[PDB]
Amino acid sequence: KDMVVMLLSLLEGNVVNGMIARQMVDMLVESSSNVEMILKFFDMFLKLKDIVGSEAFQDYVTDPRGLISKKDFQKAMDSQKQFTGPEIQFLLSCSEADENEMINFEEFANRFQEPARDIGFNVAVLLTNLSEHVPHDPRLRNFLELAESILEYFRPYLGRIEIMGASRRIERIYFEISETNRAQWEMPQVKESKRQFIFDVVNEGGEAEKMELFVSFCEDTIFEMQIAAQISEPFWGELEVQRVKFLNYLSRNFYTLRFLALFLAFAINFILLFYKVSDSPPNMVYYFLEESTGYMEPALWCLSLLHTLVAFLCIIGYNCLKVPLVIFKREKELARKLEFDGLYITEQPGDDDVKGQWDRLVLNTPSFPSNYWDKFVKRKVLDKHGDIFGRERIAELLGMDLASLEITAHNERKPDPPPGLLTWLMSIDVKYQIWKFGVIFTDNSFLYLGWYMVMSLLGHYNNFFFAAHLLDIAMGVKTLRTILSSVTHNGKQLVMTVGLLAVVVYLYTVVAFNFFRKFYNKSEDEDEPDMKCDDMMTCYLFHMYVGVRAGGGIGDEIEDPAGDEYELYRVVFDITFFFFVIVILLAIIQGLIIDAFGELRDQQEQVKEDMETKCFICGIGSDYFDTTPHGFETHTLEEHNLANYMFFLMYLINKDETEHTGQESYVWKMYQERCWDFFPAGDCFRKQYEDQLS
Amino acid sequence: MVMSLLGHYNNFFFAAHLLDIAMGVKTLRTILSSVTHNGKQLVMTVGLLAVVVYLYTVVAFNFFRKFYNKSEDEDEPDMKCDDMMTCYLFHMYVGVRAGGGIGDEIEDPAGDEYELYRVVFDITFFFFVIVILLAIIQGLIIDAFG
Amino acid sequence: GQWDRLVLNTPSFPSNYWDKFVKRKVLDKHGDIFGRERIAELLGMDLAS
Amino acid sequence: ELRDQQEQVKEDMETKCFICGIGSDYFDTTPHGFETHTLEEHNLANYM
Ligand SMILES: Nc1ncnc2c1ncn2[C@@H]1O[C@H](COP(=O)(O)OP(=O)(O)OP(=O)(O)O)[C@@H](O)[C@H]1O
Ligand SMILES: Nc1ncnc2c1ncn2[C@@H]1O[C@H](COP(=O)(O)OP(=O)(O)OP(=O)(O)O)[C@@H](O)[C@H]1O
Ligand SMILES: O=C(O)c1cnc2[nH]c(=O)[nH]c(=O)c2c1
Ligand SMILES: [Ca+2]
Ligand SMILES: [Zn+2]
Ligand SMILES: [Zn+2]
Repeated sequence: KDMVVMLLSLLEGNVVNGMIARQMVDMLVESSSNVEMILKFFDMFLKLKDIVGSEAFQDYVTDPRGLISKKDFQKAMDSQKQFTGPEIQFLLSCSEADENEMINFEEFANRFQEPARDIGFNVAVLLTNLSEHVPHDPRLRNFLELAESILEYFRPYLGRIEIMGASRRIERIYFEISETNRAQWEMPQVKESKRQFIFDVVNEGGEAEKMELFVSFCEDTIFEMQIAAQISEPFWGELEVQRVKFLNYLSRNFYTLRFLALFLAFAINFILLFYKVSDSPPNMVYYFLEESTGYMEPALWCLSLLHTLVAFLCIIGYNCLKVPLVIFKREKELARKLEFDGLYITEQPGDDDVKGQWDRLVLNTPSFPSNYWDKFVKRKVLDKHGDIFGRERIAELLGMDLASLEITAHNERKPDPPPGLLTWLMSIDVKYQIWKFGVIFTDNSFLYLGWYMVMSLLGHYNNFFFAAHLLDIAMGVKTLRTILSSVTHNGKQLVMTVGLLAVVVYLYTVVAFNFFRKFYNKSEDEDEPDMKCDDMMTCYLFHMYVGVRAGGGIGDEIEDPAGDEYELYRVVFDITFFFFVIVILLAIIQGLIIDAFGELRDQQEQVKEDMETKCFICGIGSDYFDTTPHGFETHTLEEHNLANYMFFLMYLINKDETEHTGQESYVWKMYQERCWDFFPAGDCFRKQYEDQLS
Repeated sequence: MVMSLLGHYNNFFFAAHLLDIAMGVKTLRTILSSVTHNGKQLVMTVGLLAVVVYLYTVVAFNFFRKFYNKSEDEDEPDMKCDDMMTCYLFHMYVGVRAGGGIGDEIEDPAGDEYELYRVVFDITFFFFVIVILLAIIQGLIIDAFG
Repeated sequence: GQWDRLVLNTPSFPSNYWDKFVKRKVLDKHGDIFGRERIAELLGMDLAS
Repeated sequence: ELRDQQEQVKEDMETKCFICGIGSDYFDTTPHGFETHTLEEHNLANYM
């Protein structure tokens, strides 16, 4: 593996048909027999593992212990036909035959897979790199054919990305992808967050800003993966372990709890449909359920209790699941503003931003960099902006003692923590806790869950308050959420046009009050008349209430003006009212809402179309790649996969800096400098090397 | 064929065969396919309309019961919101169909202590249900066709 | 796919479609790594026929 | 149509330089290329 790493290092910064790569191919050709022997070793052992996994082999073996005779083992593989006779003999030699000549295929298979994984992966990487950099050579293709099974086995782990290389030339980078990393990426909530992020950037992000947003999303996804790993599960102490198990179970089942709460609200409301009111008990009216069985009243009581309990459990699960992500994002953005921009040092917003003002409390606190990974951001901020405000000013701003960092740098001291409730009591930092509670209470999802719980308690007070929980299914479904968001998408225009409608109706009311008072009587009886325009407020309310709702306008409601001296002015008044208010303004308000709905749906479709048409990383359209069949599909799947970019970032984080290669170190330095020039921008490996490839 | 045999049983069952000309013509086939082109959205928005009408029914049942009498005769009254199921059916049946909303059907609240809340209730019903949600369902069908 | 399982055993499966030798081609393709007899019983062929 | 005219005017300003008429895409090859071109190289405020 070390030798192959040296060869790969020789291949760093190599162009297509490079002289280094050609010498490597010639050297492989000179040692072709030994290379084939190595590849045969790897492929035979991989095939042996798949065969001990194979049903035909399991049928061949008849021992209850699973031990197979050398003769039976031989006939089993020759039944599989993947191995030739000398290969079978060599496998028999490799297997440690006991005195009965019995063979344990499980240990015979897993004995060599673990040691050979690293070297096999490196060999696959080297062969892939050589094949892509020297595409025309037939000897390389032969070597690839022999290593076909190894390449197939390591394909899901082999990650490739292209970076904007150091030499101002596009380079392709090969790296390992962990099985755990891929498994966490395949998680449905991670996929949902990825979809949300993609929609947000493609809708309202510029290309230059989009790399920074993408890197921030990668960091948030890494933290979310850590949260998921922690919450996943394979006398103060026993109480504590039970409590953490309970919290983890709540966090894992948070969406299930939400759905159960929705179902409980539906059942409660269905029960409520049977409610009826009668003056007689089951001059004050009595509310009681009307059912023959009589089970429904206790059923409703238990259902309400269980619904409130489930709402409380949902709040706890949300605190254990999403609040860490919220705090992580806020701490990360605060740290970056503190260090790269010197926000509270240089900028010093004088109540410019409410979030910025709130963030002032946490800077002094010792526990500020807790949730976010960098615990040295305070020290970095000090080293950056100390000189031109002074060490002591930055120290008092960030709540550091200056001698503490020096003594920690000089040596490490470990204090023992007492396992006491009080010892945990002054362990708390009230300023950080207050800032965290403010951040949580400013969160829309937490506020929604709190309103849900409050409405559940109010439902315990009066059962009909449980009807408000039926609104949750609206925000649960994307179409209904878009419907709700449509009314606020054009909210300013809606408010202004409603105001204009009110103004025009007020003018019509003024005209009616001055002249057309007689027609506004709404009482048929001569003895008792009721007048709408005898009072200006009454007539204004009458107009806004009945005229706007009426299809023909106010003239439908008020009395016919036939045979009156004001008849022509009155018909003009009615017709103009019906034209301006019923037709134009109501149509405009309806149009605002409906066009908001349609515009949001078109935004969804446009985001999907843009993803299908352009590569998200390099920005080149699908048409250029599509000249080669499935060209865009391959480009997005292997060459420029954003999942591969995230995997590369995680791999860089886990890997040791001393172990970083040249390209890895270069990308790591750009990443810590927050410079995104390494991302390919309008350029591709196949675009840069198109002539040499062709 | 089954409908033809049922038409032999009763002649009016032959009326169902008139639907065949619809699927025969491309324009009518597109009209039929439009209602299913956005079927999931249609079902969800109809459910949301039912939910909002149910909330309005709950409010009316709790407070505005008196206005819901639909009998002019003093001796024999009939009540829609005396029972929650009855008032829900009354809403979904008459309020949605009415152009002005439920307030057109129910009795005028003039000179009542609940008059302002009731006019707010009627106006919001007419805005949310008659205008927005019905317009959205119509839009789903028509935009599917187009 | 579940419904199509019944027709594989039947002798008349390739009737309507033109290739009457698709069973034999499937056997020659995937016999070795399941065995001749397994593909034969799957497609309802006698091997000697 | 009037509202679409407003949006189209805004979009045209975002897409093309007001002085030279070259689209944003040519400048955008260099990062923030159009922003720099409109801010220093071809600022109509600078022309005034
Ligand atoms: N750089 C990129 N990396 C990955 N995917 C990209 C990139 N640029 C564009 N895409 C598009 O992103 C899409 C995401 O694929 P995915 O399968 O996860 O999506 P989906 O919403 O499940 O639908 P579908 O399977 O129809 O694409 C791909 O279809 C691809 O065309
Ligand atoms: N030659 C040009 N000179 C200046 N601005 C130009 C030119 N060509 C196009 N523009 C565009 O004019 C816009 C005017 O910028 P300004 O900040 O004044 O506008 P705004 O209406 O406040 O909105 P915004 O800040 O979102 O651009 C710029 O965003 C720029 O893209
Ligand atoms: O929390 C972690 O595992 C973690 C540790 N260190 C990190 N370093 C870095 O530069 N970026 C990260 O995203 C990161 C994450
Ligand atoms: Ca090194
Ligand atoms: Zn690309
Ligand atoms: Zn210009």
